[PDB]
Parts: sequence; C-alpha cells; structure tokens
Amino acid sequence: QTQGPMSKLTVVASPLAPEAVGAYSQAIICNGMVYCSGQIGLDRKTGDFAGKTIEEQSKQVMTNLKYVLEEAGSSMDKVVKTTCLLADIKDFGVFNGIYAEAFGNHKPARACFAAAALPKGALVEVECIATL
Amino acid sequence: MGTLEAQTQGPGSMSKLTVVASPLAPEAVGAYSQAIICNGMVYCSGQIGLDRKTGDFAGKTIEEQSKQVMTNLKYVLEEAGSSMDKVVKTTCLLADIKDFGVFNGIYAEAFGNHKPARACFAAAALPKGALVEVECIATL
Amino acid sequence: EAQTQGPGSMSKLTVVASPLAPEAVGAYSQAIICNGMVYCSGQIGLDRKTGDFAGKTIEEQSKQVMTNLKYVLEEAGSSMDKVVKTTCLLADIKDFGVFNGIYAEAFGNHKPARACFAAAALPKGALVEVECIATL
Repeated sequence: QTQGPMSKLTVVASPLAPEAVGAYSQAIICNGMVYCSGQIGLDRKTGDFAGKTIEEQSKQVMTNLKYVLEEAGSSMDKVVKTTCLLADIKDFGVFNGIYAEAFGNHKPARACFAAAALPKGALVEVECIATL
Repeated sequence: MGTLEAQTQGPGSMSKLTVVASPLAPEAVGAYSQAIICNGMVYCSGQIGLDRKTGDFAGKTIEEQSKQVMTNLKYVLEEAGSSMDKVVKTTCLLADIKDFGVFNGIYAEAFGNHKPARACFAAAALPKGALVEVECIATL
Repeated sequence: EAQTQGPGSMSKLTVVASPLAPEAVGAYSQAIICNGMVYCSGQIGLDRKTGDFAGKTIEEQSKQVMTNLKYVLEEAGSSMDKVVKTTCLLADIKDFGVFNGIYAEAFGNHKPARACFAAAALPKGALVEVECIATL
C-alpha cells in the first residue's frame, strides 16, 4: 500500500546484504522488474570476504543475492537472467556446483566469463535481473 | 507444458517466466536455460559455438565458432517467438581482442541491416574454451 | 509532448542517434528503446568533437564516457537520474578508484544498480567502457 504522495524507480536496501556505500544501490526496481548489482562474497556482519576460497565466496554471493531479491519482493525462483564473473576460469566448476544448489530446480538464463580482475580482489561476482 | 500455436494448453502451460528450449540450439543441461521470456522480452544466455548435432564446437577457429554462435542465437530467438530483427541489445565476449574485426564481420552479416545496441570486450577466458560468446535481450 | 509523424515513423524498437555522442559507425546503435526502457551500448571515451579519445588517461576517458552516456540518454528521452543499472568495464582494475570518483560525480545523488570488472582488453584499446539500462 501507498504511504502518501511510490515512485518509478525504487531503491532496494537489505540490511542483511553488504551495505551499498558509494555511488550505487543493491538493486533498483523498475516497471515490475528487479535489476540487481553484482554481488561479491562480502559478509555484512564482518564487512569482509566470507573467506579466501572460491567455495566460501560463492556461497556468500548466492546468499547475498537471495537477501537482495527477497528484500525487493522477489525471490531466487523469480530470477530471469544472471551474469557470473570469475577471477579465475579454473574456479568455474566449483562455482557452478554452488550456483546450482542455490537455485535448486529454477534455471535462469545465464552468461559467464573470467574477468581479468574483480573489485576488491573478489574471486566471484554475480548480478541478475529478476521479476516481482 | 507449454503454449501451442500461440494459445494456452491448460493451467500450467503459461506462466510469468517461460523457459525457451530449442532442439536446434545446444541443449541446456546444467543449471541454466537457453533463454527466459518475461513480460514480452526474451533474455538469452550467452551462446558459444557448439553444434547441437555433434555436442561439440563447430570448429577450432574464430570464424567457425562465430558463425555457429550467431546461428545458435537465431535458433533460440525464433524458438521463443522472436527473431534477429527483434534483438535489442547484445554483449559480445571474445577470448582474444585481436579477433574483434573478424568477429564483427560475421556478427554484422548475421544481423543484416539490423543494429542492436552492443557492448564488447575480451574476457580473460570463456566457458568451455570458447573463443567467442554472445548474449542478448530481444523483444517478442 | 512528442507525436507520431506518419505510419513507419514510430515502431516497437526506436534507434537512439545523438549527434553529440560518438557516431555509431559499425553494426550497432548507440541505444535501442523498447517498451519504455532504453538499452544503451557500451560507451568508450571518444569525443565526437575530435573523433579520437578525449585523452590517453583514465581521467580524461572516464569523464568523456559519462558525458557520452548522458548525451545518449537525453536524446532517448531519458536522463542520468533515470538510469536503473550500469555495467562498468575497465582495462585495469587499479583504475577503479579514479573511475569511481568520476562516475559518482556524474550521477550526483542518483545511485543505479551496478556491476564492475576489469576486462582483458576493450575495443580500440579503451581504458574504460560503460553500458546501461534506463527508463523513459
């Protein structure tokens, strides 16, 4: 329900996902679609990476994405398309296992690649578009 | 379950998110779909130069893989009810930036006179050893 | 405010062609509008006024990229304040801090969703490329 003179773009700010400090928001909702920033494997509780391994960072990324999606009114089952960026193509298999477990039976469209490097030395970054 | 001849086929045959599954494009075996349709738009996965008929790459060269990528995109789009002419935006990823020129020629030939918005870059490496990967959004 | 100008003047897809941003001389358009959303190509730091990069540095190219994006968006009928999501690509991750200062300056108080990474390389040896989706 409306709370006085709702806008075309809505900022999503989950207190469970890493804080968007800086020139970006965790996600923006526009015309019923949720446009999510590329999450990295930071744990909001410590402000640091969940660990130094692709396994630990990948699990934290997928958890962070869930937090943002649920905050927006969306969910993992409503994700339309993801893009999955790795610091090292050799880590793609371990990533894929964790990604598949996080989505269960739901299978978004996807594009993946190894970047030359990611912000903050992250080993993995995942962004997505979802629906309400 | 799915629609046939652009008509519903029972509760379950139509839903907010529709999985696109062309038997002509590489099979999506793992945790992704070739494309997802949502609110009249088709969100396509990054195609790589695999030939569904063999389960393997169309060839070892940038020319053969780029042609296969474009053809695969066409199969997925047309399966969804879209087409190359309805592509809105692509992202073109290369394993070697020096391949930009040859890739561009094949990409342009596939789109004819249609000109999607585009972003291009060379990745450090692509899934499955691909030389080229192209994803896109299109409209129905 | 805008009105149709005869059958064929308006279509499902609209090409955005700002004369102030670098001309799209290849098989692409600066942006495409579809169903009230504007899908912008990756801008690199070319200056329309010269036809060359604004400068050799990350500072000059980042400022020019943000300006180019603003020109495409305003041509389309959108604006920096209506940007929903950007993807920011760098030739070198060490340039992230300088790029980010210029990006934040350009957006002011508006905070789109964002993904960033360094590529192995960008077209024409560009140091920075930024694409986006925005609403009308």
